[PDB]
Amino acid sequence: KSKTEYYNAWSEWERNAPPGNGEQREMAVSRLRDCLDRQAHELELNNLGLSSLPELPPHLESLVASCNSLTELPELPQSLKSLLVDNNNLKALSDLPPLLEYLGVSNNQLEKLPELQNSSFLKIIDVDNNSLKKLPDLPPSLEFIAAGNNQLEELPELQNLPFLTAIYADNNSLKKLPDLPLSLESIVAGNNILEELPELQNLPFLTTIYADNNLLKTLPDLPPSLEALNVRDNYLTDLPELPQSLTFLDVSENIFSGLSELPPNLYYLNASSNEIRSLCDLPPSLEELNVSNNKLIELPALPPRLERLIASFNHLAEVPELPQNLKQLHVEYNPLREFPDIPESVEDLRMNS
Amino acid sequence: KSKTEYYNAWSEWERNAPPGNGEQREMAVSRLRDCLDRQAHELELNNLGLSSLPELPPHLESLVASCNSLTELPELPQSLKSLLVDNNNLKALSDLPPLLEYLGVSNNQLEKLPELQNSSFLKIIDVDNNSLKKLPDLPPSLEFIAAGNNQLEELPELQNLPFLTAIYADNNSLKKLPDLPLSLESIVAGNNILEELPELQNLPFLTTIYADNNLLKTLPDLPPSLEALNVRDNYLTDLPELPQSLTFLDVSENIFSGLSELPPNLYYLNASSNEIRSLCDLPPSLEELNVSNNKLIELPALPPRLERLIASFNHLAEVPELPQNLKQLHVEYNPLREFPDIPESVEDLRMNS
Amino acid sequence: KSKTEYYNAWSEWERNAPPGNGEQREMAVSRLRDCLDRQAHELELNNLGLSSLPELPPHLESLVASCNSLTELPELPQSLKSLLVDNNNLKALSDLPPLLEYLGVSNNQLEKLPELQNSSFLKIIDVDNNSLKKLPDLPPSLEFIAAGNNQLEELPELQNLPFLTAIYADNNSLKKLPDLPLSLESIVAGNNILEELPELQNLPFLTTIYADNNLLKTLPDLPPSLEALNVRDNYLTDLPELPQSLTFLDVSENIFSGLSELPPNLYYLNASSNEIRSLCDLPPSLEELNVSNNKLIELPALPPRLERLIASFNHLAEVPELPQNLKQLHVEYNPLREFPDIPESVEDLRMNS
Amino acid sequence: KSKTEYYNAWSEWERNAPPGNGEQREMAVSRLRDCLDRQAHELELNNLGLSSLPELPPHLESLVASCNSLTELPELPQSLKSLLVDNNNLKALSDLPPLLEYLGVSNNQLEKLPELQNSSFLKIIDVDNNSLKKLPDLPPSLEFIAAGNNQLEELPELQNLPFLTAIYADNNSLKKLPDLPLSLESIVAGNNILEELPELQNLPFLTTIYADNNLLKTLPDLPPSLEALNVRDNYLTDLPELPQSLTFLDVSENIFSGLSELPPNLYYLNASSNEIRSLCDLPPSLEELNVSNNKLIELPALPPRLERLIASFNHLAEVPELPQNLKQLHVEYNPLREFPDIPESVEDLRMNS
Ligand SMILES: [Ca+2]
Ligand SMILES: [Ca+2]
Ligand SMILES: [Ca+2]
Ligand SMILES: [Ca+2]
Ligand SMILES: [Ca+2]
Ligand SMILES: [Ca+2]
Ligand SMILES: [Ca+2]
Ligand SMILES: [Ca+2]
Ligand SMILES: [Ca+2]
Ligand SMILES: [Ca+2]
Ligand SMILES: [Ca+2]
Ligand SMILES: [Ca+2]
Ligand SMILES: [Ca+2]
Ligand SMILES: [Ca+2]
Ligand SMILES: [Ca+2]
Ligand SMILES: [Ca+2]
Ligand SMILES: [Ca+2]
Ligand SMILES: [Ca+2]
Ligand SMILES: [Ca+2]
Ligand SMILES: [Ca+2]
Repeated sequence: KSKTEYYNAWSEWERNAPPGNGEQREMAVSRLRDCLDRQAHELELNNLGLSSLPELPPHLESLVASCNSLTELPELPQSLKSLLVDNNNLKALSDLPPLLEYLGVSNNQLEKLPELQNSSFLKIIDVDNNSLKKLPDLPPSLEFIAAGNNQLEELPELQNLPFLTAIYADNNSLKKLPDLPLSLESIVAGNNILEELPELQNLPFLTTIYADNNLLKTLPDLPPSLEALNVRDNYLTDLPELPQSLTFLDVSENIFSGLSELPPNLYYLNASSNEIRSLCDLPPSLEELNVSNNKLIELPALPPRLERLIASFNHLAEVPELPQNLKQLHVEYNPLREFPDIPESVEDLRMNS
Repeated sequence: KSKTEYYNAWSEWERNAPPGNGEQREMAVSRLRDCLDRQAHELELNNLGLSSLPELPPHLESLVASCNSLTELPELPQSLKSLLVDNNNLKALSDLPPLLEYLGVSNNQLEKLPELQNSSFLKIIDVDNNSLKKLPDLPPSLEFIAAGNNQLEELPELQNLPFLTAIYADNNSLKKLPDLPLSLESIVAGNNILEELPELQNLPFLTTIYADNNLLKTLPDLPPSLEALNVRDNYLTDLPELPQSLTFLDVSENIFSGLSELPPNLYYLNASSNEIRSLCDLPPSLEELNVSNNKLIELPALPPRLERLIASFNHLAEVPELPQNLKQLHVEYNPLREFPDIPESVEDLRMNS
Repeated sequence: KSKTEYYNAWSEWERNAPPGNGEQREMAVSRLRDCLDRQAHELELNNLGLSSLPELPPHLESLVASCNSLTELPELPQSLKSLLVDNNNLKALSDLPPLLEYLGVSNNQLEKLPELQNSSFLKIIDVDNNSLKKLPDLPPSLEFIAAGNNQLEELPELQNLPFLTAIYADNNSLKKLPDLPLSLESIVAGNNILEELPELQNLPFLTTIYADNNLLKTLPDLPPSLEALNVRDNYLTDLPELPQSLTFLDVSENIFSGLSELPPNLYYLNASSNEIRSLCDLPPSLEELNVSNNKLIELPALPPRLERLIASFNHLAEVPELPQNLKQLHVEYNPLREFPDIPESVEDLRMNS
Repeated sequence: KSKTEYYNAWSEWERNAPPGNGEQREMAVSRLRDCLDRQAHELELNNLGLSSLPELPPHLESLVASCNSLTELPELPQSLKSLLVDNNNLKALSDLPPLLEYLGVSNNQLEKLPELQNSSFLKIIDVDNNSLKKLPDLPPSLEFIAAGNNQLEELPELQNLPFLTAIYADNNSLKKLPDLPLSLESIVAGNNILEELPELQNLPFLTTIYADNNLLKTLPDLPPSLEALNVRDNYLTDLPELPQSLTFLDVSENIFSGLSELPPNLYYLNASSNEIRSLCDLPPSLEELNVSNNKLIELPALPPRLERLIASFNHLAEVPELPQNLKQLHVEYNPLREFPDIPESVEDLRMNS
């Protein structure tokens, strides 16, 4: 097609803008034209309220039409490497362009996804916030898949994905997670109905695990290099040995009656809303301690690195001597006989006896 | 009717309890019987999930059937002095029992009220939270009427009610309030669309005025003995001379660029969310000062009686020396160069630089 | 003393009002005089910012000096039956007037209480919010004692108090509660460090138990006529058989993986923040169901009496058909495939997918 | 220096790690060594709790030592182009390295900054959240300066900064802003004490203006291509003609009695907490309308593009027909005679009558 044909196709599309629907087709056409004229790789029509897209520039490699009202996508060029149409009303996707590297279709109404396993270059799949009941098998090229906030009852096999480093499958109805790929560096699967996590100890690169809001009673042996573990709101009474690489630990809303050990390099500990009666010594690396809403009548010595202390809703008669770099002290609702001396560093303070 | 007839009428009513509707007719019948047997003045069937009431004990003087699913009321005895059926699904009321002194029908679906002006003993009318578009003229005996949260566009004439001491007509669509009765001690008419308040200065007994959330640009001369004035969220830039009897003042969410004067006996001042750049000296009587969300770069000397200081969301570099009985200090979000010394009395503290 | 001596003593006291401390001694003197002149039983000097009280009218039976800055109390008349000086700075109390029936000294700085067991008429002791480390033994006349928010590590023996019907000892450091008196109708001891509750099954009149925020792992057999049980935030996985008299149940923040049974007349159930995976059928009497923040993928049929449904933060794909009298629906943060039909009765709605 | 000297200097520094202070000098040394060995341009020692840094690798171009407890910085290489030491305890900075392009020292305790005007390559200055009372004159190379949350009473001259495109000077005590540079694309100066904004109409590139929380009574003629205007919490009753480029408008907490006009391409309008009695027609481009807490008894037709409608705390009897792509409906606290039909698109709903 000649530019004129595109221009006219686009102007026609523009004229067809549903009156009053605030569709910014003029801007879109302008983007389309510029894209066509510049022979630009990417076309960005974000937040233009487009209820549809006209034919796309012929050699578009990247279609960014996020935040529109697209219920359908125009045919995608075989040159398309990146499709970012998150926040649209897409209920379906045509088979992916052979060169698709990035599939950004989060916040849509996708009921199902087209086959993905044959997408030799599909590295990122973001189908987060859709109505996916199932995910097609994933392409070996998959490095990242966000399929959170869907209605997935199962995830396709993942262990054989050589490059899958990040999985977001939170807010689904996963009862189990498939065995994880050795390459996995991160898995966010909170708010599912995971009875248990798959084996994790053999995941040397898994550094982030979010399995909060699940039905976990125990955690498997953790990834040896786990750095962030969020299992907030589960039924954990204990934690397996914690990788010393763990710097972020959220075991809030579990049923810990205490924390016997904390990783030596933990920066963040959120153990709020457990039944923590006592905290083991805190690692000097600890910067944020949230043990809010527990049954602590006493906090252990606060690490001098502690910047955020949230120990509100506990039975503290006293807050230990505050570290001099403490930025935040939320010890609200504690039978504090007196407020602790507040370091000048404290910027955020909340205390209530 | 004999007790047996009542018992049986009641047992029949009990048996007619919609299955599964959790109606506690058995308890109700038990109450009914006890009432009948004891010849008790009052029958209390609160929160029994009753979708209806059977015939009431013959000489019931007080019917308390609050929190049920009554869509209709059984015929009320001519001996009824008190009708408390708040929180029901009453869409209408039969003409009131001649001796009705208390009409408690708040939280119902009353579309209209039966004539009230001829209720020689109607002292309290609580039709709050209903679907009243209008209130019938009020009985001279009216001492209290709560008709708030209705769809009243007007209130009936009130100035001629010799004993009306309290009017709750907040949350209605009143554009104006009728002239108020000399007897009025309190008027709560916030959340209406009052363009102005009626003359108030000639209301020697009016001690409480709630005209918050209206369309007030100014307040009339206030009741000389006004004690509580809540005109929160209006378009006030100024206040008329404040009665020295004023102990409670809420002028929050108005457009005060400052407060030049405060009643000498003010206990509570909520001037939050105005554009207060400066506060006049605070009366030593002040116990609670809420000037949160203003444009104060400085607070005046805090009265030693001050117990609650909410000056958060201001431009305070410093919080003045805190009074020794200060219980609450919320100065969160102020460019505080430093937190003020916190009196040991402070139980509730919130500071954020 | 002659009135003049009192007047002058009072005027002298008035003149001694610390300048600027907002003490309303003039009003106090006015109250004092009126009390003296009227020979009134009660003297009410509430919220007058009084840092002290002058000699009290000679035959005062009731001293109400709540909300002042009293650090000391003037000698109390032997005729004093009621002492209400809550919200003051009292650190100590002289031995109680022999006729003291009501000891209202909540919100003070009482470090200790004078002997109470010999107060033949002491019926109500409110020493809530003080700095009591211990409570003196209680008088057999004690019907009500609120000693909550203190530093009590133990409560005096209570089982022998024939008329003790209400105990508020929440917010203390009670590890155990003494055996409860047969007369006990209510015990509020939340926010203590109760490892367990004392035997309760032999308390036929105990209808209210608040043992929230403690260290309860189990509850003893409950008072047979228990009506309200709040054991919010404890370590409960199970509940003993629930008295059918139970209408209020708060087992939120415990470790329930489910609720197998609910009292047949339960009006209120707060089981939020547990690990509830399933709810047993709800009693048709249920008006408020709060199972917010659980692991419910499904709610049981909602009782038609249900007025408040808080099932937010769960894994609900669907909210069951809403009862027609539902006033509140908070099902925010649930993977709801769709919002349920909202009954016209719903006044308070919050949904978030 | 030889690597060994650096290694040893670093190991010595490491050994000097204050015991128990959680300083991760080992990791730092590891980073230092790797940096030295790799001859890397950048050294990243973020969040290592370092109370000090040892001598830096000799040809470091970028020092990233954010989130540490640095109170002092080691001598910076003349090769340093980027200094990112935000979130430290730096009270002073030595004269900047001649090649400094990025000065990231936000969240420190800088009382003053070294001369900056002679930093020929200083493009980004981030001294946000410090204790700067004044900013040295800025270098002509300055493209971005964030000096927000300081104690600036004045900003240095800016109009002559040819490349200054972004100024963050919010949360200071600026009474006035210097004339703005033609190059300015964004100015965030909310929470100052700006009596007025400088002339803006001659700023063709100024697309973002945040002057919220100031003392603005009026806005100057706006930058012709202004896209985002946040003047939340000011004393605005009117707005100058709004650039049609305006897509983001926050005039919340001002004193608008209404909005007569809205930019045709406005996506976001936050006019909450004004005294808006009526809204002009909404541009079809409007995606978010927040007129919460106003005095609206009626909302205008909702643009079909509207995704977020926050009209809570108003006097709405009815919510206009909701657009089919509405994602959020917060109309809580409105005397709604009935809830509007909720489009299936609504994911976030809050209604309260
Ligand atoms: Ca045009
Ligand atoms: Ca969704
Ligand atoms: Ca270990
Ligand atoms: Ca707990
Ligand atoms: Ca708790
Ligand atoms: Ca029975
Ligand atoms: Ca209502
Ligand atoms: Ca005056
Ligand atoms: Ca303001
Ligand atoms: Ca503000
Ligand atoms: Ca006087
Ligand atoms: Ca206390
Ligand atoms: Ca049972
Ligand atoms: Ca849970
Ligand atoms: Ca949860
Ligand atoms: Ca090591
Ligand atoms: Ca700061
Ligand atoms: Ca115009
Ligand atoms: Ca307003
Ligand atoms: Ca309002």
